[PDB]
Amino acid sequence: RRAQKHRLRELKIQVKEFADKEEGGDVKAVCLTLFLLALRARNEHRQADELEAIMQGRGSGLQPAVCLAIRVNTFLSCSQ
DNA sequence: GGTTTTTGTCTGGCTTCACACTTGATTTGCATCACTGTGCGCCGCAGGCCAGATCCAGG
Repeated sequence: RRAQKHRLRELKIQVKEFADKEEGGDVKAVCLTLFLLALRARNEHRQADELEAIMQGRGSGLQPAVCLAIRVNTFLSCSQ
């Protein structure tokens, strides 16, 4: 991670200086969207669907109201 | 009408994914069976062993 800062510590400046001009400065989703379109150019369409399902909390993860319904409706105590 | 956005196009060509079928060969889903519990209370009990108070009939 520290060397992924050391190798991208100029392109990181490029993406934060383009983020404020193109949309306004939203640093997460612009590189997310570049990663989606990079999978499009790399031609994986199911993998990007798993990506957006994760980033909507669907393909795994289990949004915590559903886990609450599972912990409640099967008589599971909190320790179990 | 401008201004930027929002979608459309191109054809040649690249990878990427679905399907044509079939016969087992699994794996996965769902009914089916005869039942459960929540429908009310209360306190010392049960089982057994033994020293000691009753007792009751024969000498």
